[PDB]
Amino acid sequence: DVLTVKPLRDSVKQALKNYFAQLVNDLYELVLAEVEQPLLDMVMAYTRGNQTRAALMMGINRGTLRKKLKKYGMN
Amino acid sequence: RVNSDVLTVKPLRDSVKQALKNYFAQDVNDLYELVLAEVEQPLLDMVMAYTRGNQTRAALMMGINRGTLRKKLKKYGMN
Repeated sequence: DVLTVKPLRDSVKQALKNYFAQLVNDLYELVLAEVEQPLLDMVMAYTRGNQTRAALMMGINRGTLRKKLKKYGMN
Repeated sequence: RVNSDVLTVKPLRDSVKQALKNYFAQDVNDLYELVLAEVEQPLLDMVMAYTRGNQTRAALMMGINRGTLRKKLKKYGMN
């Protein structure tokens, strides 16, 4: 509905199609990593690095936000 | 910097950024779930097609157990 570029899921679908053609046991994490890092980047940019505002926007507590940032080496 | 560059549509991450930029341009408190569902649905669809419906194969490719995959499919009425 709100995530378009048309909807995002179509870009994900096409990316997976190209990937499979180029062929694994970490596909979920592989995709999550490619989706979470940019999400964290954008939300942090939007709140100017304010973790509380970012967490609240995403609907997750600050602790989980910081865990994700750390996981991707963004701390 | 980034985990991988095998997902392209021109990295997939760029599409996510564009979708978000365009979203913000349009109060939010569920952005993570919004993005998670928009990405998990197509992933499960494509993985299941690749494994021709074999759930055990899909879970193994995805790196999760049978039950978790089961839970995800149900959530998106794909069960």
